[PDB]
Parts: sequence; C-alpha cells; structure tokens
Amino acid sequence: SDTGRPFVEMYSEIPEIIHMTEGRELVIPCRVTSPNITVTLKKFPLDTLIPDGKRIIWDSRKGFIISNATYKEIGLLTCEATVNGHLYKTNYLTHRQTNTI
Repeated sequence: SDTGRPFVEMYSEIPEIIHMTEGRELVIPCRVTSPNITVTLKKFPLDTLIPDGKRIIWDSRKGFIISNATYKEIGLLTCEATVNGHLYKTNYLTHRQTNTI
C-alpha cells in the first residue's frame, strides 16, 4: 500500500545479512505491491545503484536482481521509496562469503 507500507518484504532495524558471492546472481529482496511505486536502490553513504535493466534488473515482485554480482554490490545496500510523503526504506548488508569453495 502507498498509504500503509509499499514494501512486502522489509527489515526492522538490523540489516539483512545476505551471504553473497561475486560473478553469480545477487537478489536484494525489497519487493513492493506494484512497480508504479518505483523503488530506488541506494547504497551507503549516498551511492545510487541505478536499475539499468540488464545487469541490475528491478523485479518489483521479487527484488533487485543483480544477475552478475560485483564489488559494486558489497556493502550496506538500502532500498528507498518516499511514497506518500514518507521515506519507507529497508537495509541489506551484502557480505561476500570470502573464499566460496
């Protein structure tokens, strides 16, 4: 809901610890009730991971699907949406599981 809360899946306080790996697919699961709402994928401090729609594919009903994960998606990501004059947001700490044997 634009009025209630746009996010279907969203944190509380502690960022979601995603054990990722570079090269492979990385989903940031901050989907919303409708694409029209339009979420912006930020990263700490104030970086913007623009949904290019090739590598970073924004699936409103799943998450931001970074098909080829890179160093660019290692850190505190933050999905943000100022919908009905209210900053709704949710955080995702993308931890690489270093030596992914």
